[PDB]
Amino acid sequence: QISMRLYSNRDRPNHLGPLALERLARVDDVVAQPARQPEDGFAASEDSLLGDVEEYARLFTRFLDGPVAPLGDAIPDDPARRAENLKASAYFLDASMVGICRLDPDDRAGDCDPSHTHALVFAVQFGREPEAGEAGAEWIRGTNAARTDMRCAEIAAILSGYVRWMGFPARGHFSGDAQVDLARLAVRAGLARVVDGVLVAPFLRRGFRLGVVTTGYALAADRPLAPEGDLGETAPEVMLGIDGTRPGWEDAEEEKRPLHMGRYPMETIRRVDEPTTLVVRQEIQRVAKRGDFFKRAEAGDLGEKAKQEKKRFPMKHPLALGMQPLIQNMVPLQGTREKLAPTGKGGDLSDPGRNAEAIKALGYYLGADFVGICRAEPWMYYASDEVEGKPIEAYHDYAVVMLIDQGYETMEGASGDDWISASQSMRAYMRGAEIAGVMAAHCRRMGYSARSHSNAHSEVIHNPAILMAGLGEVSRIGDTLLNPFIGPRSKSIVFTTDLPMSVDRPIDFGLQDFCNQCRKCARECPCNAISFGDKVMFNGYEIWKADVEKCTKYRVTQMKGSACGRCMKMCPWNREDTVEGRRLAELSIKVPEARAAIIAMDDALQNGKRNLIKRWWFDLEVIDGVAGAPRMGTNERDLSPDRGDKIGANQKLAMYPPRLQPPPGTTLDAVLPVDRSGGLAEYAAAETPAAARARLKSSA
Ligand code: B12
Ligand SMILES: O=C(O)c1ccc(O)c(Br)c1
Ligand code: SF4
Ligand code: SF4
Ligand code: NA
Repeated sequence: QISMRLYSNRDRPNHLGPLALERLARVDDVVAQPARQPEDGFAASEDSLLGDVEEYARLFTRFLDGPVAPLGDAIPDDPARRAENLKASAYFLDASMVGICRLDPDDRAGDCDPSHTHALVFAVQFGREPEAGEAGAEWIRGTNAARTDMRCAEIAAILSGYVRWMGFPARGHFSGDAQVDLARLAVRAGLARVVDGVLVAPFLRRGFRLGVVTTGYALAADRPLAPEGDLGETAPEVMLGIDGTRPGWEDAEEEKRPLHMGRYPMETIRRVDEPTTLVVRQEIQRVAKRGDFFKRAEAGDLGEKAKQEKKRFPMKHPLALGMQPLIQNMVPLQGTREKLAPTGKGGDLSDPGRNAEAIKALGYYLGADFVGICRAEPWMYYASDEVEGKPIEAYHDYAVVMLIDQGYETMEGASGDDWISASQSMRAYMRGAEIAGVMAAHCRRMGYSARSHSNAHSEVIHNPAILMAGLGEVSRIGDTLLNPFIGPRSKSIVFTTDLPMSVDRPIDFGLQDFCNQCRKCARECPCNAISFGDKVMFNGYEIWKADVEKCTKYRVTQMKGSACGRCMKMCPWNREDTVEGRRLAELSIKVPEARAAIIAMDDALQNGKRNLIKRWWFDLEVIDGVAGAPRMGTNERDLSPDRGDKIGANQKLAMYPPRLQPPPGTTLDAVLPVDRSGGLAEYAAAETPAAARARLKSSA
């Protein structure tokens, strides 16, 4: 695979994006002319996704405008900084291309707010579609504009809400609900030119759709593209992406892989029938959802401060607040548990192997980074819900598991526990829930029960589904599985369904031996919650059990950031998507003799250091509905020194298997103070995986 960037973007600020837009011919003004956005080249049937992406577009539309917070005294004045931060925000949310332009009278003369002076214009590129005759082509053909419009409305809604929380009135616009001329503003903002009355954007050869945020929050404006002639898209500096931008050949190369195979070469990873760590199904107890340690925090199980902060701790930052409406209001759409009657829509559904390819292709078309399929085994479902305490049924046969990359470049400039951490969680959560909600809907359209499991509402535990779907291995981080290509830098989304699909197999890329020689995540955890010792048996399976009490307490309670994810950032597998980055992963997998060296040089080269160029976000904590400067400061952590050579023997963590959890049926209205002394003793008594294998063998 030769599409990886040759050159690093480590010195490229995020407001510049992944495309070398700063190398295109531009001029101060251009004469406006009629233009429409690109459209599909075919129509969509009743077999098609179309109805579902339109529903979610309509849902996001109700968050294009909303309440405006009081103006604090911490919002930077400089329009240039405002421009970069908002541009970077849009790229964070996966805009393909971003620009800014000034609104003039003719725009404010419509239903648009008359106090609006500037427009943030962004484009999202059409998704890749299955080739004719491929599995799922009928589900997708003709849905690209609506599909891309949904994504635009999403981003517009988040960004508009983001500015509104900084105290500035703002309004999102897209084809489905726009008060301004979208095409006209895209040309003025320098994203596109006009060919035969249709917009044409450089680099976005697949087509695109637009979104816009109009606001009185003043921004530095960009300049339109040179109206005629070659823009320089194929100049040598741009073709090779010398500044760390998308190579000029990557599109043509990527488009040679079948869409259902995803972008990362998972087909090259070794497969095994059973996971690389022991799983003893007959010994795995199901856990009350009330045993979720956030649910425990919420009920008072972890003290009053954890209970107080449980609601706000991930919403301290205005960007995450812009995502909350979408997150919470997608929940009522997650799907059904009852059996459905196959409706005859969706084409030929008799080949489970073709069904899996269509589902994977469908996920990648919608924005997933990884798709895997496994059976939703009953021990993967929670025993009981946390609100009413009623039993949860194992109501679906299959689990579709998708990984959303949390974002390398943002995490590179962060501490892992500063004011953007929860925003990296919530973005991946918001994006996965959207994609999974759309896919479950389509399954239900075809007459196959399906329900998604999101951050706001899940009835399965994602982890074992990530394992069985072959998307990660057990890693030292504990409650996080590690993928060979994006390491631990992910949020998973799962949706269960009865749609017959061929399942994937667990993967084996050598991580057990690698984590056995590595301690970086454990060394860098601010509250020492990650284990330095051997794997233990836990509720019937082998795992590195982190101390989930200490982690929960720190994420909900620490006041120099919003939550934490520092362990993802520090892991050596958290790497840039470069030629040398992939090769370091390749070597880690194929050359065991080189692992110790890679683990050491990761420190010697100061990997994990904060890259100040990538720190694009504002430090804003919302207190009493008003964004202000962080009341207590901001985490700015740097590489830490070794703990003892004896820390694996001395560190003592608490574990909470079902025995030390709220029993099935317990609700949030009961309180069960965390029995830490019992969790410490429990951990000391945990069977070692070696003893479990001996014990199982004696009944084989
Ligand atoms: C609440 C919660 C936490 C809590 C508490 C978890 C807990 N154990 O109580 C803390 C602990 C606060 C937490 C921490 C983080 N977690 Co969290 N956690 C959750 C959440 C929402 C609940 C887990 C749960 O069901 N209850 C707790 C009970 C079931 O815990 P348990 O009995 O000890 O079992 C745990 C593990 O043993 C594992 N597991 C259970 N059965 C089996 C069986 C096998 C064979 C294996 C291998 C594993 C496994 O799953 C449980 C995860 O907590 C899930 C989301 C979800 N719906 O699953 C994620 C989730 C697992 N965590 C996730 C992440 C990303 C994080 C963080 C990195 C935060 C961040 N910035 O992203 C940190 C890392 C923590 C670490 N050191 O590993 C991701 C992991 C994805 C992945 N790639 O593996 C999840 C899946 C959310 C998601 N949608 O992606 N979060
Ligand atoms: O319930 C919450 O507040 C919550 C749930 C999931 C999650 O990843 C985070 Br961060 C917070
Ligand atoms: S284990 Fe928890 S507290 Fe420690 S670095 Fe990871 S997210 Fe932060
Ligand atoms: S930091 Fe090292 S030990 Fe921790 S998960 Fe990553 S590779 Fe494994
Ligand atoms: Na790293």
